Amino acid sequence: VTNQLQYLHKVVMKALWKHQFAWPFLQPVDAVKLGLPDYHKIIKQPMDMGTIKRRLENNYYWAASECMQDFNTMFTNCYIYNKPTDDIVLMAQTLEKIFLQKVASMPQE
Repeated sequence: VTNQLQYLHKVVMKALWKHQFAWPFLQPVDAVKLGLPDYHKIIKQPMDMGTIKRRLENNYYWAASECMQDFNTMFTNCYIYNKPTDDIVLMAQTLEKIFLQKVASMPQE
């Protein structure tokens, strides 16, 4: 635990988890369900908010920047994999703006 990881858990994750556009990101991408047989060929480090949440709950992270990189990977995966016109891209962008706004007020340490 750091004060920063606390803030990521209580402020950042809280605000994104309950957001109306969060639902595609709450669990790992299931490439079979979604009919995306090339997903895991393109995206080599899958990430999702449930995994990040579990990691915060279980004190997996050593530093805030580690959890921040996982959020980033999650969004980046979406931008890389999806078509520019896919609605999921706009959902991701919306959530990432919240993430950045909240991170701008995270404490030092």
